Amino acid sequence: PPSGYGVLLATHDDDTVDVFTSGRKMRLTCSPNIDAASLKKGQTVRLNEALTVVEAGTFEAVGEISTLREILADGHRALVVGHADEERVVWLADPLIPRKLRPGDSLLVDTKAGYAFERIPKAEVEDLVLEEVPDVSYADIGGLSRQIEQIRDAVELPFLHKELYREYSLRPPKGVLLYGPPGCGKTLIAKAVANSLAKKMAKSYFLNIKGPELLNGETERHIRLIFQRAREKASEGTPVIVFFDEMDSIFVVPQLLSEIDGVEGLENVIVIGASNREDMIDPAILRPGRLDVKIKIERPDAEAAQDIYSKYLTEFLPVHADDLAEFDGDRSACIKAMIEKVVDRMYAEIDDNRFLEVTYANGDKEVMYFKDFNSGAMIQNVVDRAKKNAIKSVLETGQPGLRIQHLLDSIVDEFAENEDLPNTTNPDDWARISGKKGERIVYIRTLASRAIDT
Amino acid sequence: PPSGYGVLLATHDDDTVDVFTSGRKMRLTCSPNIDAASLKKGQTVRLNEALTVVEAGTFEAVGEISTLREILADGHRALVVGHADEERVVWLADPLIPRKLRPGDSLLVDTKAGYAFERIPKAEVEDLVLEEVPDVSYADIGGLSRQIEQIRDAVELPFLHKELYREYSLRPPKGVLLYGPPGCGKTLIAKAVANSLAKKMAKSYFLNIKGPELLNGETERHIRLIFQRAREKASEGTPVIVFFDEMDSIFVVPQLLSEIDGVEGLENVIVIGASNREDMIDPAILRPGRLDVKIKIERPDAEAAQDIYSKYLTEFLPVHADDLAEFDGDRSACIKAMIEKVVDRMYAEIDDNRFLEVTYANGDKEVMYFKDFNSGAMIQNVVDRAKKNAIKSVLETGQPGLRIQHLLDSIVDEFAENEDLPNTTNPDDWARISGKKGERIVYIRTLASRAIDT
Amino acid sequence: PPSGYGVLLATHDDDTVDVFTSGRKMRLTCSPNIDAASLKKGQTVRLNEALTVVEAGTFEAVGEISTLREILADGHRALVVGHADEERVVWLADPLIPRKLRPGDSLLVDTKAGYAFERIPKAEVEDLVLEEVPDVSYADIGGLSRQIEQIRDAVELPFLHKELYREYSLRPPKGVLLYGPPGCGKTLIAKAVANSLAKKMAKSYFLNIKGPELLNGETERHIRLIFQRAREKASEGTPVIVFFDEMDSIFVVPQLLSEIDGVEGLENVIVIGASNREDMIDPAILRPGRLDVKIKIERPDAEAAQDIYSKYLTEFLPVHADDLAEFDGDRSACIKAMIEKVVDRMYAEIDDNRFLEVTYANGDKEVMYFKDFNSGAMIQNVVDRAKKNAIKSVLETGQPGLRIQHLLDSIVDEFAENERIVYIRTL
Amino acid sequence: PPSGYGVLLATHDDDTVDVFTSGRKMRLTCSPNIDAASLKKGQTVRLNEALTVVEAGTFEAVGEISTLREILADGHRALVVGHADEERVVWLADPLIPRKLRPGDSLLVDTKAGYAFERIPKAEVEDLVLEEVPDVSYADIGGLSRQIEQIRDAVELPFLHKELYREYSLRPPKGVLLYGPPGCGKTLIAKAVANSLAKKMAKSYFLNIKGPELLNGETERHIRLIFQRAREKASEGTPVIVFFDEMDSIFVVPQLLSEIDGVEGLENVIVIGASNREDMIDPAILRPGRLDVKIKIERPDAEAAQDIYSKYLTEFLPVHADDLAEFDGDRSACIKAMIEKVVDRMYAEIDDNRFLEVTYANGDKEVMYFKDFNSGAMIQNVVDRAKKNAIKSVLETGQPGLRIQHLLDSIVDEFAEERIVYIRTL
Amino acid sequence: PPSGYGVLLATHDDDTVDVFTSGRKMRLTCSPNIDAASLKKGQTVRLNEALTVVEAGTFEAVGEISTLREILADGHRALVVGHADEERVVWLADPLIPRKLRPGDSLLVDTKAGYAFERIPKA
Amino acid sequence: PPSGYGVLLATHDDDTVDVFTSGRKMRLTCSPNIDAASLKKGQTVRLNEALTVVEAGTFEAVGEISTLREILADGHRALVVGHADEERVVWLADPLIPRKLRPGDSLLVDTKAGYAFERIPKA
Ligand SMILES: Nc1ncnc2c1ncn2[C@@H]1O[C@H](COP(=O)(O)OP(=O)(O)O)[C@@H](O)[C@H]1O
Ligand SMILES: [Mg+2]
Ligand SMILES: [Mg+2]
Ligand SMILES: [Mg+2]
Repeated sequence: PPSGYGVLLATHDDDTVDVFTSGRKMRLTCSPNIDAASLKKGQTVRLNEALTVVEAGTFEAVGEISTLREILADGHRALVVGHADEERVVWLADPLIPRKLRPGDSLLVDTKAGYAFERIPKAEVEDLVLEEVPDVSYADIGGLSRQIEQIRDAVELPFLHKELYREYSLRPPKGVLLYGPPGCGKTLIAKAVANSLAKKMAKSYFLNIKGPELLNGETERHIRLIFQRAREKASEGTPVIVFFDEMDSIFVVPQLLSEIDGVEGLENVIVIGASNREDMIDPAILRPGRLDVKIKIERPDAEAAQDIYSKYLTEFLPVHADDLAEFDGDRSACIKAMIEKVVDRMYAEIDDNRFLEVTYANGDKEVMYFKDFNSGAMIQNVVDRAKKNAIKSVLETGQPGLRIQHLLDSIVDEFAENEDLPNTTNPDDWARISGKKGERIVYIRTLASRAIDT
Repeated sequence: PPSGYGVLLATHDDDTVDVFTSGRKMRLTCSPNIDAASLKKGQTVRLNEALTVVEAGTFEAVGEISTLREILADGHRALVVGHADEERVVWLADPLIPRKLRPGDSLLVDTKAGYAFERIPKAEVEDLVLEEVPDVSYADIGGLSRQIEQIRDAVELPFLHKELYREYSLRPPKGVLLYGPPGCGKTLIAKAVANSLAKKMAKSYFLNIKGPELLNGETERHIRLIFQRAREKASEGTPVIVFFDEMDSIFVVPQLLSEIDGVEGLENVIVIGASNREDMIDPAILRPGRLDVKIKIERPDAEAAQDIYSKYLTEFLPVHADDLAEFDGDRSACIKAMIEKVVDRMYAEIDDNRFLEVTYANGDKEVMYFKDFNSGAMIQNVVDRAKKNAIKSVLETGQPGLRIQHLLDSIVDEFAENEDLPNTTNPDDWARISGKKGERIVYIRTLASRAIDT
Repeated sequence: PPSGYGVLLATHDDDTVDVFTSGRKMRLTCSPNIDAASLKKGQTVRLNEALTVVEAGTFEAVGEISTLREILADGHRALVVGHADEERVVWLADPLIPRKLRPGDSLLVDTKAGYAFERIPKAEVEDLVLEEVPDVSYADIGGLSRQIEQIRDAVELPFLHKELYREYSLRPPKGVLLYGPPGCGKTLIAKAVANSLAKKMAKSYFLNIKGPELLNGETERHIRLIFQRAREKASEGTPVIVFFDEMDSIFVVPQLLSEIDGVEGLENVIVIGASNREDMIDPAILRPGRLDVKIKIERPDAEAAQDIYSKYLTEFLPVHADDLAEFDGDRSACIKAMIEKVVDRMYAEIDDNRFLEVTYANGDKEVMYFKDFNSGAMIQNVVDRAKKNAIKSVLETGQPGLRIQHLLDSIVDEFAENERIVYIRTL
Repeated sequence: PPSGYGVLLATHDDDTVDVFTSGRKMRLTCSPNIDAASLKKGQTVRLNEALTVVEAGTFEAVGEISTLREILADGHRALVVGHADEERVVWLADPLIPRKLRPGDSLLVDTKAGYAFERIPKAEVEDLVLEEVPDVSYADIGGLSRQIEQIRDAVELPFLHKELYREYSLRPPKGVLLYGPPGCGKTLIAKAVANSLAKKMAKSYFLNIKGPELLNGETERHIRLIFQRAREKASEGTPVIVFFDEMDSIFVVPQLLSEIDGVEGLENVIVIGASNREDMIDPAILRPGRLDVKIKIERPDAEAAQDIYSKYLTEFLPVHADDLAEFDGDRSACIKAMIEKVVDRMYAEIDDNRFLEVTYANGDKEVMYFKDFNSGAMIQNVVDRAKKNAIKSVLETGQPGLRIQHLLDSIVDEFAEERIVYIRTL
Repeated sequence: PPSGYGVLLATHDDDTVDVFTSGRKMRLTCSPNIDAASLKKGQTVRLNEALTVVEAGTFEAVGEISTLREILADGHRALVVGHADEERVVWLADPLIPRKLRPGDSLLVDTKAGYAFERIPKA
Repeated sequence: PPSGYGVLLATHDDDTVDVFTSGRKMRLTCSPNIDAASLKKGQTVRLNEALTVVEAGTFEAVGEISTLREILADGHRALVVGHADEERVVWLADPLIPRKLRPGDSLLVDTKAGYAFERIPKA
């Protein structure tokens, strides 16, 4: 009735079994009751006090853990390492020779028995593969009609009209790379095309990635995971977009290059780029075939000014009754007039708006203005400061609403705030302003005035 | 009788029990007096010299203890990390399978048997970095009304008018960052505004953190516990304020952005920074949604120096009757004239007050007075030193009161000991001086004379 | 009967041998059935209840594994280092004493037995060199009539007619240099010739090397891997073709020169290199055996433009319903006539088509036109932008069929995206 | 008759107890003569080949030591932590359940049977905290008047005039740090200021400490004990001085910072630091609030060196008969003349006075003299060696006194005993 | 007559002795020749298959080396530390309980029986 | 024929040899043919079921290599440091007790038997 246990290590044609038990690898004459085939390399076996097996059973469920490094060329042996970087070679259990082995996983081993019994799974859930539901639509974007229609043609049409591309044998673009001065709104349309796709379903899926998010193991882990998740979410027949913001994190590139060249195995996914620096990106990405379509986003002009302001300056916000009486209580007409006035003033070439003095290679001097270095984020800050001044005035004085003078003060103030604040210069802006004359620059200063690093 | 002791692993239909005993596994037969199902999995049991179970008792209460990492799929196995990162998989205990299992706990185990027995409770002391009564008030800072109003706009206004922002659809900024040369008042403005808003409850918190102690239970876990405490205290509905003094500890920056974006949903939490250096801060922090307003604290000018002197030389200190007779019983005007005299000598552009000579790369030179290298801490260090000189004058003469000559000597002294101290300097000083002159600096000379590195 | 196992130490002439078992070393006799000399030093053996060796077996295949630090001068012992900085002197197995012993190997060791068993080597398996199949032959190559047959003579002919070259005793040009403006089919002709050789074994090793791939130790080990792989690939005698891309980044030079000189002596190796910037090409790479044929690829003329446009404008694409009546259902005639019209539009020397004005030292403002600055990539941009405009048109009107006016508008839209010369200014 | 040994585990009502023996746990019935109540959980017991408890015994006095981490709610188990952080849960011996068990204590435990056996007192002589009455006055210190006045202002003026500082709202400093070249009277200035403040009481303490003593039981315990003793000795209101000579050895630092920040509330405490390397000190210590006042003591100049030589040579100097005639035998002026001539000689820019050479990184070579490498300790050494060599000479000749060349010989031997690219001594 | 070895731990006046051998400490009878005073505390002793101490010799001279931490108040047991930071309380040899014992010394120890032998000199 | 192995530590005038075997230390009688004076110390020797020394074998050639720290003045004791900073005193070898050894050399020792065997040359 009492009985010990052992683990099989080898078998012979003579129906004799090698068993590890009592810390010793003995050879045993198996009982004729059981067969010679159901015995498994790594199978626990009962033993009698006469030291003879009477049963072949299950596999060990508890023991030392290790990480698999290599499967030996023979195929029956695995080279693994332990807790304190102790490394050993073991054999494999029959279940190991319910998923197949992937070198780099974890195994359950008994070092004294020298046998691995089970691939033990360790899983960590990553939030990067989690999709994102975009929030802002094209009604929140202004002064980008040409570029928004370009992105419409280059992104939403292939998903909506795959069959038209098929019958015309036109390969849809695979990589779109936006570029523009910082604060123009690249991210806005980049994450609003996903809303456009979601609304254009007569199930869109977006997955955002940030450079600082993937600038920290190392970063190359998540690229394969996100690409595979996109491949899975695309093979089901649904549109999907992977978005890479701030390509400046890239120049590692070659793995991404290989993956994007393999992306041609898929036909309903586009990687969308975005950057403030065209130069700093690795040009191999920009080579046609991987990232083909380029779209420039421009600093808003005078026309785009009132258009983008109207987006922030809705009729919802309170306005002082004097302004309403100025146009007989017509909110639309009065707000249109005031936004026209403020965009004219901010785009006017008054002495306050004087920003930059250029020192060309031939010494040509021009007094530039903030109206030439404007951006969307500047408009956001301006309207925010206008609202803050208006609410302070309402609190202190009592009358509610908004007035033009608030914006007039905010616009003249905010230039000083952003003067010391960074992103006030860009090499592309210098190149664009110098293209008219064709002369380099070595001296830059503002016009309150501060120097610039050139 | 001489009886052994083992631990049960699992039962069997044949009324046979697997038991770990003598350091190895065996299979035995229980007594007919006991029921096999009555045995509990992973329970101690006694034996007889005939190797037969007679009865079983409670679970072993001592032995090894490991750290719970995860619970396996079927629930009868757990994966636990050892003392020296010695990971092993073990079975569970029947009482362990109300007070359920939670990953991250500890388990009483025996390595050889591989059977957990208990989950001991452990306690951790709270970090005690909590609210402090804000001692400094607005009336204790001089010559910063611009920054006073800026911080009040950014922090004080929102909670007083929570619904007013929703009236104008203004998203309140959360990250308010301070900076400026050392010894200017940044550490005090945060406490002052906390005191103001607390007094504005006619029921508010504050969480000071300094740079050193977060270089010293793990730093990431420390920040995590600070942030969860802040969020759960803000959940009460009252406004709360967080304050990372000396963000030069932050550049493991990554996690911090994650918690800031998490608390972005919260409506009553603020992140407030402080630093003498803007460069060493991680630029990823300086983006909208994260730290928004880059309020700059500047070395006080002549008027602000007069104010901050007036914040110390109050009319409630012993004033010498000699100068008092010059003003006929009015201590206020006497100490006022004291203040103008001392500030005039302090900011005087005389040869004594020459501090630095700035030699630029072009070769030009610029003599610098202490007025441009002043600070807010030096005013403390000179007023208190003058008071100490008054004490020693009283000791050596017996005449009480304070005289102008004390501060007159104190100014030249404070310049004397700090002649070897570049603590008044900051990279922004060189940058702004080069911008003002238009030439990059190459050499530094003070007027003893020293050449601090360029 | 039940029995254990032991590990041999060293034999003795008295029908006995030292053997380690049960955690200690004994001296045991062996059965007369076996010969002690036949037993290998370190061969695992079986025992008995009487504690006597019965027969041999196989060497233990599992245990600890250690980095062989060095081999002792005795020729049968060696010092190895364990995982925990432990250093042990151990014996050596008979198979270990023909892949010789070198420092840094990984050896199988049992600490109790103190015996090395087997040198498990690391498997440095990499795919920095791979075989890739061609995509399209010259059948889709447009406007390169005279640029393909000489390539066929250069590389395709020598393998098929080796006897003629043996009679001539003439070495085929192992390298042909390709250069010109970007987007002129430099890779396309290489792919075409690779496909043609892949259709002429009625068995083709093609290797592609990229400049970024070279930029991936330093470049020496990489390029050595590619060149040696080419060596064993050409060893079999199967025709081998190698390609190199945009060598402007290259020319280190001497190591590449030595490698290509070494591979020059090989018989059936052919390598073709192409690069855009001919001017910055080092003449040293042009030495005999290397690339000696320099073929200039230039911007297409009217007929080459016709051919290349017809290559992408196959009759399998829809044609405007209204314009079908003009050609009476002849879709091919409509397509070719419209291609003629569009090619004339690009090649029209009108104010619209002006590209660049350059003032030389002689005061001439030579007006450049897109007909002088056309390329295959530019043509592809033309055709696919026109096709996208046609898709938008049919979407907004519901009438299928590619219309010429869409191509005409594409022509104007597409051109806003891309004596010694002294002044340059685009028009 | 031979008998083994085991460890008791628990007790049972049926004349049976569990025993750990030979590495395994068993259940055994004790001999009837012994009583179960007598046996204590964890008491070593005597076994036999019959496997029966025959009589009780002592408790184990060997094994491993593990630091207690927590005491469980069961009142019989304490989660202990091993040598290399191998925590275990063990029973507690009855003598451990008078003195009480506390977190952080050291216990004697056996990993084999998991039973704690006793606590271990980890103590020391604790004589480092023994305050020393100062024995050096300001008169023994010379050439440091600039430092004398300011250290006087820093230290005793707040103590003697706490109220006077009070009506001026001036918060007195807490930390005073001293720094300079080695052997510059730092310990002397500390002892002297202690003596001065001791005289100005009409029960102070000078807890003089040395650095390398702290590296030796654990440093944290010493730095805590000294400061609790300072707190209890300052609770009376008498002035207390806490002095850490050679502070450079430290940089634990965070414990010291937290402790001084906590204890600054007490108004009659002053900390004094001395070191040879300002840079090697952790910056947080020098932050205002902790170390308010900083003082530099530099190498003496010619006047200060003359003062020091006057300190070591009073009017009681035995002089040679040769020197008696020239100065009319007036020692009060003869010693002054000798000091003047020696300070003129040693400070002279002789090639024999070269000590170090400096090669600036901009191609400039400059040589340093003896004067920039003169310290009070070096003056002490040269004066003492001149005196002993004068004694040797007058014993080997017969005519007693002191001669000028003796110290000139003493000068050379003791002295013999932009960026910079290369340095050399000469 | 084969014979093993053991190490003394404590003595008893009942003609019996406490000796650690074969990885276990046990009480054994004593041969008539030896005496409690004759046997030396913490000394190697010859054993027998009959499990009885017969001959006590000189102290064994090789083993581990542990740097002494401190000497506990009782004076019979001292705290020493090991190479891997382990610390153990061990009994002292009679020569260690003349050249005095001070903290900071290296002692020859046999941690199996927790007995220190002598203060090894260092160069 | 089935015979064991042991290592010879010390000799006795009583014509009995100290030997370590089976994870312990015992002293045993030798075969009458061999003589203790002829029996040089240190050589591993063959045993029997009767636990009697039968023949004097050769030296050890496989063990643990460790850098010597110091040779003690008495000459038969050597302090040596192992892999994990462990420091222990061991005996010496017949060749070691004529080639010249230096501190810091690599000596082949076996920890339990505490006997050094030979200095392995370095590269
Ligand atoms: N004869 C041709 N027929 C079709 N397409 C061509 C032809 N010549 C050039 N092209 C186009 O120009 C591009 C040439 O690419 P490649 O051969 O790699 O040279 P490059 O690197 O200079 O662009 C291809 O994308 C192809 O579409
Ligand atoms: Mg953006
Ligand atoms: Mg501050
Ligand atoms: Mg090409």
